[PDB]
Amino acid sequence: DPFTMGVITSESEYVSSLSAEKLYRGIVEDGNIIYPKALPRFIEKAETLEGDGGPGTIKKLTFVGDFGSTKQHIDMVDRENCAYTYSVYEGIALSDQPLEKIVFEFKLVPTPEEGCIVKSTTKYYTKGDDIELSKDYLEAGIERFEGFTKAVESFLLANPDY
Amino acid sequence: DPFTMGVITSESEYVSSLSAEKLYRGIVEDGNIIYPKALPRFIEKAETLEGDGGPGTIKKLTFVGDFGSTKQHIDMVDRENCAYTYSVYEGIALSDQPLEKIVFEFKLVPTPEEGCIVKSTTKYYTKGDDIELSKDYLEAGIERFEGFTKAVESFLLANPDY
Ligand SMILES: c1ccc(CNc2ncnc3[nH]cnc23)cc1
Ligand SMILES: c1ccc(CNc2ncnc3[nH]cnc23)cc1
Ligand code: NA
Ligand code: NA
Repeated sequence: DPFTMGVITSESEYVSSLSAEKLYRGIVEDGNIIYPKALPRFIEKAETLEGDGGPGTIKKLTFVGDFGSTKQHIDMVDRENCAYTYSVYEGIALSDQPLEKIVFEFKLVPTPEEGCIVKSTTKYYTKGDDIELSKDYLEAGIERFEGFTKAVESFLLANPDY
Repeated sequence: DPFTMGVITSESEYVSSLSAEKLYRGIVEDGNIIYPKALPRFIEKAETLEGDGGPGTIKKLTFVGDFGSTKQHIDMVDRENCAYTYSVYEGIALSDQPLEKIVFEFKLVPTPEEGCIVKSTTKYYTKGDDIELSKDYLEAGIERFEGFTKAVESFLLANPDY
């Protein structure tokens, strides 16, 4: 009768033209104003429910439309190294596979040629005794996460006055 | 002390290469298999909860990710004229403006040159005594609706074996 758990990691990278510090400040420090400006058709509202922005903080995205809302629980905030981690605990099941949580993580690494390399990771933690997860689902999470980051980067470039 | 209600309509059109009857059959008759194939990163599951497919039927979309699920209540089904209408009643509020319902409507009109003209309409019905709705929200609904139709059309063209 063993105890079983899966951790499934997806990693994706891309090179941003925006500097690491600006991209970091935008998402992590000004998320509450920038998320709805950069994704005005998808994110209706980004707000803080508990805490000051550091580890332990609970933030909340409300989506435009009949897509609900979701809470982010903030795990690591590292300004010096432009690194951010949070967890979502609710509404994360697939129609077949329950999840204990999803963890989202980025590190922005400054490059000379450009702004920075954006390193994004998603980790799905599985509830239960077996595992079934499809390419499309695994890729959807990483693709959405990286998309939020991309939209915030386009916004800040088109609007340096932030 | 009057009774006040707003009906806000958005209409959008585009020309499909796929014939009206194929596009209609795909969404309305085979939605349960085609929605998750055409939008495999967004729609996890499309299923019928009540009824046989005609007016009165309650269908349900489950979204990929922490985006919830939503029910469609089917109002008009017109195979002859390729016309379909349904309503969503739940989770439709904006952060400022409550809605009584959202109605979605398409008519596909066959053209000689191509497949058909896809006419899409969204109607937002407002709960309350005043009205505040922004360009971005109004456009998001119509854009999503028309997007579902576009994804189903690309799929059926790339896969005529359906
Ligand atoms: C699978 C898993 C996740 C997603 C998209 N959710 C998501 N992505 C990124 N950041 C978030 N904060 C709250 N929810 C999210 C899509 C598919
Ligand atoms: C505002 C209103 C609606 C949307 C997207 N919902 C939506 N669009 C189309 N068909 C549906 N069936 C169930 N929900 C929907 C986005 C913004
Ligand atoms: Na909403
Ligand atoms: Na889901």
